[PDB]
Amino acid sequence: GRVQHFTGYIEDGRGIFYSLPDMKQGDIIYASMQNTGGNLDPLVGIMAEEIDPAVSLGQVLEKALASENDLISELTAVADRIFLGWDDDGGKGYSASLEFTIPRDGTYHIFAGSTITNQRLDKFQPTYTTGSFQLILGLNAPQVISGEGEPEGEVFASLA
Repeated sequence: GRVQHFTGYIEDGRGIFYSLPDMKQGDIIYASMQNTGGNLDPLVGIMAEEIDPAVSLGQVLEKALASENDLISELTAVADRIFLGWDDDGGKGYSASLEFTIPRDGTYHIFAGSTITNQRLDKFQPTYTTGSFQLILGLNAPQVISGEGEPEGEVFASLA
């Protein structure tokens, strides 16, 4: 197992990308992203080539949404398209975790950002959240998704 820690801050819907160069088929990536301050509801994803979720998620934010069921439907359609694998905290966990088996050799990217949730009692008008997080990445290190984040072995990821 190789485990590696990152700290970041989410403002203005600017998610952060992390590069995973030279991943090999069959490697398993584990990621956990926890809120460490502010109202941040984490969204963690993995993709092959770096694409920007801000564009498609921005379009979800404009939609006329009447309920959490409508939001889950739109968000899922977008996220399933954008990411090879993803997880959010359902607007309740403040922690998001993912397990992903690398399908082919290559460079992958982890995205750490905010999901979309409703925070108002006066209407259902969801928005992004803001705050700090700790992102734990594991390469064949399953202890990451059991809450055992201790860093170990050589680095395999960096800020993209």
